[PDB]
Amino acid sequence: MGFKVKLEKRRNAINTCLCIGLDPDEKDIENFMKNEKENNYNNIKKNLKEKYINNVSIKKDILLKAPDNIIREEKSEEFFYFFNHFCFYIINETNKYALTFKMNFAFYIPYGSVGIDVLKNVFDYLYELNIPTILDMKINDIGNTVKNYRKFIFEYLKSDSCTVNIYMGTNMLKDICYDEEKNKYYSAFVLVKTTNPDSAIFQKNLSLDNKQAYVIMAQEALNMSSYLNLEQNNEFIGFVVGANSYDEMNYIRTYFPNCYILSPGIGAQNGDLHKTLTNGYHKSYEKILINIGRAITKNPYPQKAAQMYYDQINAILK
Amino acid sequence: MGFKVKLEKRRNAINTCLCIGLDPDEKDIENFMKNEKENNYNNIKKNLKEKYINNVSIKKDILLKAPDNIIREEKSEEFFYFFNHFCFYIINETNKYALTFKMNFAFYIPYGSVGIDVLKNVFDYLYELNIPTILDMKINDIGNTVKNYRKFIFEYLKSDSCTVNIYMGTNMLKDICYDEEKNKYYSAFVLVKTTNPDSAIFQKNLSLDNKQAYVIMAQEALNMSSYLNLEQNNEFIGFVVGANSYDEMNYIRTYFPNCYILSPGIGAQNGDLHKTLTNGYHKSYEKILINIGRAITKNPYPQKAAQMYYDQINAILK
Ligand SMILES: COc1ccc(C(=O)CCC(=O)O)c(O)c1
Ligand SMILES: COc1ccc(C(=O)CCC(=O)O)c(O)c1
Repeated sequence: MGFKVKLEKRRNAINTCLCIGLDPDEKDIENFMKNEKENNYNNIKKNLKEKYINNVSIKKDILLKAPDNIIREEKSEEFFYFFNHFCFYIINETNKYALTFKMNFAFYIPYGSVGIDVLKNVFDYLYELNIPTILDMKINDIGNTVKNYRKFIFEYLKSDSCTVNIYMGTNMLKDICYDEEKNKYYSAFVLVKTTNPDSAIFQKNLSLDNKQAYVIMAQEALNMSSYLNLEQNNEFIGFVVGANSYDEMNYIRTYFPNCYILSPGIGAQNGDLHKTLTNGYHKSYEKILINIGRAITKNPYPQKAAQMYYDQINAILK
Repeated sequence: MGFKVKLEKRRNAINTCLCIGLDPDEKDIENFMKNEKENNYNNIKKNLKEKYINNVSIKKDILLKAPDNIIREEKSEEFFYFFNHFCFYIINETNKYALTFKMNFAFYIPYGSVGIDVLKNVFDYLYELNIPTILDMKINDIGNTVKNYRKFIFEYLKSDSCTVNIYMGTNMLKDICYDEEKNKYYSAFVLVKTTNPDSAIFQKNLSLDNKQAYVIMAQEALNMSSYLNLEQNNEFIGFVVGANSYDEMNYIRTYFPNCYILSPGIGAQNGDLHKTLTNGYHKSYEKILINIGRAITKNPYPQKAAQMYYDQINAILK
């Protein structure tokens, strides 16, 4: 059922709000392939034995084959196989620490269709482990058009949420968060403050009445969720606020109690995790997701790294 | 070469600024297939005679497969077949009238990888035709992440340009419009004024120094075009300005002569073409692109709809 119900009952099960990012780059794949080839396909063998690997839908005939795919012909299909197995490897090594997983679309698109097949299988894999999902795609377009992203994200990947950029207009969120022909509803996180070093330039130097753009936008987003029947239908519109923007985090949390927040920036940006950004927030702590990607995924022991953050988080939660 | 120079050359060769939108939805593909499954594969037989379809890189064998279906092997590939053949038919029927084709990424993703194969084949076919290309994808993210879009768009599809949403910042363009490790420069059109009903909330009501958002945004974009050194390299950052934004079109062509503007909104939105759009913001006219999508591709006779619009735009260019 609904995502609000999926976040609470999950954080009940595992007691954190760590969100693990899975953004594999060319180097992550090329390197997992090297290690696997020089270690008799170790983690792939692990992968290939996990229970719910059968629940993926794209190219099972190649994915679930044992690795005599080196040059037992099947040359062309190598990249597919290791890209996907790498993703499986990180999910398997870390899912016991993660409330949600956030996959950023841009990492899956630059080789063409092969990465979309990987992104599809990764989303099936998470679905079946019934683990909350986010696609970080910052979608934005006109309505007839944006419904294509909705078909992509919630029907095909079957994702539980997505990031959206609302600069074109708050109205786009109507053909993102609701399908009428289906009568289904869906959740989203709108960009409020992002972690890029020049983000102030528009989300701050721009204002409507001595209010900064991010507040207006935040205010706009949350009035659109109220306008749709999402809270009621167990879905939400929430906010992306970067981990390095502390003042703004304390602003949003007080002047918007009960909102869902998704917070990127800890690790490869770091700054202070235990500033007014994780703390200041509490009950139903699924409402403040701390995204960590590369500090886990580029760590030689992703399991270790995941626990490290799961415990730091599970300490500051007091 | 470089995009400006490609733009100039075609503009002399064909005397227009018509940009044709290639956004095929599901009704388009099914309808294309039924008419052909009726009219004896008339238009597909014509695609099969075209020089460049022998150059396409994904599923040549399928795509070139005997005009009919002869109800053989593939049912797996029927949707791919008729999607790609619909796009080739539009291009074939309309290309002599187009200064540029714009493809909207959204229409090519919601079926998973199959439509990314189509889109790839469509950019390959356009590349071989040497016809100016825009991917309308409205990309945005942080720098490390956004290089993946630049890869997809400029290396993988070999597009000439794309649409970008700069709301997060201007810094992202260093990683879109510029590739240092290849020392390549690429062109883009940033969102300035968009055609969705509520497009003013942020675009017009936000401000700094009594200037509206879309004026700072357009200014700052151009400040990065100068920082990146893109003109010197025959490339640019330009502006998306909705056809129905009469006043603002006038304003930007006034305060930023020589800028490159992309204008969508004619046909499947109202109102018309002269009405200020093309004359508000006239120049040396590859700099004012008039995008027309559905009113060409959803018309029974696309070549004729193309011609008719091409006639209108030329007439208006005095
Ligand atoms: C889930 O994907 C991510 C995304 C970002 C980070 C950072 O910490 C870097 C953020 C910045 O440098 O602005 C990460 O570790 C994983
Ligand atoms: C790119 O080709 C297109 C695609 C879609 C439309 C619309 O349906 C309305 C556009 C709007 O409301 O701004 C169009 O006029 C042209």
